[PDB]
Amino acid sequence: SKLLMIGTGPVAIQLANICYLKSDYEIDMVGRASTSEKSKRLYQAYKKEKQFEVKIQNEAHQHLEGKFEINRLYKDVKNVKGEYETVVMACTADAYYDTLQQLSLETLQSVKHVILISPTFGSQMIVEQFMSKFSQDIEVISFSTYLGDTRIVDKEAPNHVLTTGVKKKLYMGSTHSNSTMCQRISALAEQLKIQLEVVESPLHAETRNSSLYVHPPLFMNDFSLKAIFEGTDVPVYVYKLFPEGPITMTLIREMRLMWKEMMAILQAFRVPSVNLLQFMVKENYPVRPETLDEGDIEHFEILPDILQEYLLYVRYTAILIDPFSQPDENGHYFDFSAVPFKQVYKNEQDVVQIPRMPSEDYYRTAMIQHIGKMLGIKTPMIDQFLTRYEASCQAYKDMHQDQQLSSQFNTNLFEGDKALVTKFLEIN
Amino acid sequence: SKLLMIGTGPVAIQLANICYLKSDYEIDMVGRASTSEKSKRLYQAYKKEKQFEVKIQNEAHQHLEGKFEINRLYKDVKNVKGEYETVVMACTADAYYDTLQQLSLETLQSVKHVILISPTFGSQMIVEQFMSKFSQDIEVISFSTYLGDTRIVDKEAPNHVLTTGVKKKLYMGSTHSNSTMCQRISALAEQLKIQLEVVESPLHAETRNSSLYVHPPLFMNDFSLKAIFEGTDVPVYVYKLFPEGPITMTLIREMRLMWKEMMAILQAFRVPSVNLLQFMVKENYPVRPETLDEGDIEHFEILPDILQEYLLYVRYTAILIDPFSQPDENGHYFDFSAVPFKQVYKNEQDVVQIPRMPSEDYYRTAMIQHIGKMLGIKTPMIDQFLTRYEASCQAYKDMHQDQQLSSQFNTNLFEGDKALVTKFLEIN
Ligand SMILES: NC(=O)C1=CN([C@@H]2O[C@H](COP(=O)(O)OP(=O)(O)OC[C@H]3O[C@@H](n4cnc5c(N)ncnc54)[C@H](OP(=O)(O)O)[C@@H]3O)[C@@H](O)[C@H]2O)C=CC1
Ligand SMILES: NC(=O)C1=CN([C@@H]2O[C@H](COP(=O)(O)OP(=O)(O)OC[C@H]3O[C@@H](n4cnc5c(N)ncnc54)[C@H](OP(=O)(O)O)[C@@H]3O)[C@@H](O)[C@H]2O)C=CC1
Ligand SMILES: N[C@H](Cc1c[nH]c[nH+]1)C(=O)O
Ligand SMILES: N[C@H](Cc1c[nH]c[nH+]1)C(=O)O
Repeated sequence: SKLLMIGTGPVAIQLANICYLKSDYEIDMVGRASTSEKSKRLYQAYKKEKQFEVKIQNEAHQHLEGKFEINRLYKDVKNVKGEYETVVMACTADAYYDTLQQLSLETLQSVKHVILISPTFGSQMIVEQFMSKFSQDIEVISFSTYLGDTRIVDKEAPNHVLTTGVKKKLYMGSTHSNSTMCQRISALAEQLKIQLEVVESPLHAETRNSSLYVHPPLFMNDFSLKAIFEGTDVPVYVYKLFPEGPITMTLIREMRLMWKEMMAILQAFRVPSVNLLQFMVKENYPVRPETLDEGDIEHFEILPDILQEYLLYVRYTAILIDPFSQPDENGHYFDFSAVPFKQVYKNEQDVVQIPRMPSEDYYRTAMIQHIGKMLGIKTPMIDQFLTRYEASCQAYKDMHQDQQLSSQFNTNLFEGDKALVTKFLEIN
Repeated sequence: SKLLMIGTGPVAIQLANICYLKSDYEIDMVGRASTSEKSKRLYQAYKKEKQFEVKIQNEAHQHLEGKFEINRLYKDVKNVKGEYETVVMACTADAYYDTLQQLSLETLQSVKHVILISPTFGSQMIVEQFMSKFSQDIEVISFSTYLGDTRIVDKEAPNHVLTTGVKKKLYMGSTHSNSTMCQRISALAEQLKIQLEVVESPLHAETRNSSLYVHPPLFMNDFSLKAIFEGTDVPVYVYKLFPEGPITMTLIREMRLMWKEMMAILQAFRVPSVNLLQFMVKENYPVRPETLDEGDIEHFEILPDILQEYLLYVRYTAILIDPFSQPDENGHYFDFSAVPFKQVYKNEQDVVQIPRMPSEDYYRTAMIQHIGKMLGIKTPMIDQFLTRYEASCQAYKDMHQDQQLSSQFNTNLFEGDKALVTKFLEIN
């Protein structure tokens, strides 16, 4: 009956309101004031009001809203004490190891379920193999992604969050198929009117995230890396065609290549393949019927390479605008494409950070490359993504020796994570 | 030493200034007041000033500008009398037959050279076979297209015209290779600093026009035909992606198909094939080096079908903007794509006209289909273009029985033209 929610951002707050309203757990939340002025403001805001709040924008999302209190807000991970049956990881996947390893032995021994909200491919392996030293029968559950889009409207009230959208479909896998915990989650999803497909394993669920296949090619190319680390003369945009953004036949090829390296790896683990195009058009964002042939979408996996590339290119071109938005009087639709790149920035202690795009893709990609090695699968496209990213970080260090830089600029990170994946795969 | 310039629009006026300044010919120009309030205003404006004028916009085009008089402006074709060595056809190709056949026998017997400025594929055949009844050794010359872009800024002064652009490259073919007339034209081009490639025959030159291959698929599809004949709820645009315009994988396929039907026909006549992509990117409008692979461009003709289609699709997407224009401060480039469709319109006598796009493509396409039959080459894509266009004209007649309609709405036009092409091909 105790739950530990690791994270104090909007994801954590939204999940905590679901637990508060729909579970029997006492909820403790854990931030990190030590390492973060964002966590600190959140702690200060909660201390003052003694309430969090979730608002919604589309009334379709009733179930998710509410004001609530938790049992305890911990300032930092090291402060956690006692026993918790269930740990929810609502942080970034590149912190799961580093975070859990700050928990006490006593805490770590009490845990029966770890729930990964936004895992990468291999996260369940890391977390299972880590937590194995302390429980013998730890249940690990992975979602495909967080359930929607939540944010803070007002930075000075970060305990008030707004859920703007919910996903059409999530996937969930457990290390313990059809467990009590799976069934409760299923029953909860059905109340929140969120479609949830249960799959065979956590790894299966981790591969039904389109950002896996799409973000590395979009962000880890020289156009994007320049725009992130050096900037440009006029704004450029993530989803636009060259020269307005990175998209190009070269990029789409790299995406196909990466997707195929990935599909080799999944064949090794015996996980079904991902029809990328179908996934994008039937699950992410729709296009008009005239844009793509229903057969091409359905049979995408057996079509010739060049055709797969063409269809991917077309999908991206079809969403330069929102083709379902109301066009204005001159026939112009909403500019859906115009998402700027986040640049490296200085936090409030003058430390230079690399934004989540592409920091977290360096992580996802480094994990996939390390799993590729361990299985003897080749990964030459992944390799090149990593090399490019490492080259930009090295260029940044060389170019800005005055400046104080985060440890995201360092090599090589993730040794701990990689060692746990090595171990897990030796056993099986 | 007499030249007859058929046409009184901007093309005719620009060509006449070239003749006035750089030839020894006395120039007579022929309009058609009978059939046209545009011709009439032109005649009235010239009568009043007794000058035409060509201005230029880019000073790169010095050679072409000037004020001038001609020897005689004829109000109508039937009025022409006397002998002319050279006839320049500066009208639309769908009028060449109908126009020449209004000339007198005496006039028709004196003619040694006919020069086709904006011919379609087969125009030289029509004009050669027609004029054969009157001269035995008629020289016919075809250009690929008119030399640039000229227009009337001010409709009330249509004798004042502005040449805005000149083409990078023209092609010219003669029925009499390396004739005196070819060499004079070559020498004239070199003075106007216009690159002119002389080719083996007129038909060769008529096939180096990109509008041949591109306009029928762009305009003779159901999206475009609706927009032209019925209109739409918000403006749509010729060069935009669905739903903003017609461009789509379906369209590009039709373009490939048509281009291939055409390349079969040229193989019959032993004319070299047209590398469509190369032509578009090296001659029409450039793209950035990152957009297309130099090898794909060069080897376009031997690449697989799907790849040819992908590359065509990409070319069109790359020019949604002018990728060489100055982007503004938000990174937005000139909207090069936003060319509206011209709709059916009523002339000043309340007769409904079909605009040149697609009237003239119905002509070009009908000629190609008739040449296909005569050679036993199949043309199923062309056939469908014609069927669609005929269907829209029939729908318009059914839907607007109150309205007075032009003869562009009639079936079947061009019997005269087709009979001359039949004859020409029986002989060779
Ligand atoms: N719409 C959304 O909100 C979506 C979010 N996601 C993903 O879900 C995850 C959670 O995102 P969200 O709540 O929105 O944003 P946050 O960045 O606020 O969430 C991540 C949480 O984990 C914390 N964290 C990071 N490193 C550590 C560490 N070493 N120890 C303890 N805690 C740590 C963060 O702290 P701090 O507050 O100090 O930054 C934060 O509280 C992210 O991976 C995000 O990208 C995915 C899709 C949509
Ligand atoms: N930038 C440009 O100007 C370009 C033009 N072209 C093409 O070159 C050709 C000439 O165009 P342009 O001068 O610009 O425009 P116009 O429409 O003014 O030119 C066509 C000329 O031929 C005349 N004509 C049409 N039918 C007949 C007939 N039965 N008897 C006698 N004359 C006739 C027209 O008369 P009227 O004045 O009554 O309409 C006009 O004088 C067209 O095919 C055009 O599409 C091609 C590329 C670029
Ligand atoms: N909805 C994601 C991201 C996005 C594209 N354009 C704007 N945002 C997708 O590609 O389907
Ligand atoms: N310049 C022609 C026509 C054009 C395209 N976009 C605007 N105009 C071309 O396609 O190359």
